[PDB]
Amino acid sequence: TPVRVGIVGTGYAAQRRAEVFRGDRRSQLVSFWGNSEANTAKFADTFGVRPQQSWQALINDPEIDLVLIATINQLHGAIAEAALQAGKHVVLEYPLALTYAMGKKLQQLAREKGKLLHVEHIELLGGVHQAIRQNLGKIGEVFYARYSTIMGQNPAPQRWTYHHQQFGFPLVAALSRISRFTDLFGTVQQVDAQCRFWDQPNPEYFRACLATAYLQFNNGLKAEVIYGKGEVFHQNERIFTLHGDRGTLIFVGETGRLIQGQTETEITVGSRRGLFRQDTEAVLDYLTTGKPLYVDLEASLYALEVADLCAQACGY
Ligand SMILES: NC(=O)c1ccc[n+]([C@@H]2O[C@H](COP(=O)([O-])OP(=O)(O)OC[C@H]3O[C@@H](n4cnc5c(N)ncnc54)[C@H](OP(=O)(O)O)[C@@H]3O)[C@@H](O)[C@H]2O)c1
Ligand SMILES: C=CC1=C(C)/C(=C/c2[nH]c(/C=C3N=C(/C=C4\NC(=O)C(C)=C4C=C)C(C)=C\3CCC(=O)O)c(CCC(=O)O)c2C)NC1=O
Ligand SMILES: C=CC1=C(C)/C(=C/c2[nH]c(/C=C3N=C(/C=C4\NC(=O)C(C)=C4C=C)C(C)=C\3CCC(=O)O)c(CCC(=O)O)c2C)NC1=O
Repeated sequence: TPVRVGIVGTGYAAQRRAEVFRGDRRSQLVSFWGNSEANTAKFADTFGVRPQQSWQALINDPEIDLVLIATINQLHGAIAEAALQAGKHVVLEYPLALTYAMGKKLQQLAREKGKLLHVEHIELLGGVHQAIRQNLGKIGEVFYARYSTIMGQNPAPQRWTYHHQQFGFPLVAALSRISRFTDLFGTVQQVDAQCRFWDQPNPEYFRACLATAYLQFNNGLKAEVIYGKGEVFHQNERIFTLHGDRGTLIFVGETGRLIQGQTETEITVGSRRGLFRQDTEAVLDYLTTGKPLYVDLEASLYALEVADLCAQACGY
């Protein structure tokens, strides 16, 4: 300490990190690596840091102790691996990797190098998920559950989140959909999935995708995971429904209600706080005082495992 940080990426997540790292006594933002020249210059000017020429040069820099990986999904695996070999602590924005196999390597590698390997999961710090668990008890045995997120976007940009290789399998990239269910109900017994893309004229990109996963949990629960975004969607949704034999929990965006006997009581849901700030501090609290992190790497790797299985169910 101060934990000297190099940041890989200059996007939204990378900026929230820079803000907290800088403003936090225990940490020192040292370097960063980006992509486009404009945003590498914006990031450098905004935060007072100079950019490495390559991410390889960033992770080998002896004057950083921790690599923060907030770049495109496709690069998570190789960069996390190179940084662990180079003896750095590695914090990643999810997904850990684009395949379950690669994530297992990183876990094993980080173990045998004695370095922190943490995957951020801000969906587990949000109002919806905390309210779901504040209230899970009073709806009995959850037998039927669905989480639909539909993000219509017309036109679809030819940015990295619509690129097959850089984004990866959509349910691997949108790991927070499955992660929620595994955090609440544990091991999945059975996996069925379908994915369908609408290509761009340049088919490296897609203008839309619909990914559906049908999960059967060991404890009897049936769960539906619906992820869709792009040009063919005309109605947005962010709906989490949980049917128990004692009641129903429904969360529509950030509003929640408990439903018992065909009647509903409103549920208070927490503010859209700096979830990135919570995570950053959780990392700095763990590295200094040993306070356990709010999510385990094991749980993150398990979410990827279920998601990787969804990618096999789709032939992908
Ligand atoms: N709330 C969140 O945003 C959120 C939450 C959870 C996890 N994550 C994880 O965030 C990582 C960062 O995502 P984001 O949401 O911050 O996206 P973003 O704002 O688009 O930032 C991505 C960074 O992408 C770099 N980049 C883009 N294309 C690249 C390429 N082809 N090769 C190398 N670098 C490239 C961007 O380049 P330019 O300089 O060209 O912009 C910039 O440096 C992903 O794992 C994302 O899923 C994000
Ligand atoms: C408007 C553009 C916008 C972009 C480009 C964006 C990127 C983005 N947001 C994500 C999750 C998330 N993104 C946010 C919040 C934000 N993220 C933001 O970029 C911004 C500006 C906010 C909020 C003002 C949250 C809370 C999650 C967690 C979602 C969850 O709980 O599942 C993810 C991870 C993959 C996924 O779950 O789909 C990405 C790539 N989010 C956006 O809202
Ligand atoms: C042009 C606006 C706008 C867009 C394009 C948008 C889309 C959007 N919201 C996302 C996550 C998210 N973004 C937010 C929240 C916000 N997001 C915000 O832009 C703001 C101000 C909040 C404020 C709370 C949330 C809650 C998610 C949750 C996960 C989801 O809905 O998929 C993602 C995930 C990553 C991806 O696959 O690209 C996208 C595209 N939301 C938008 O509001």
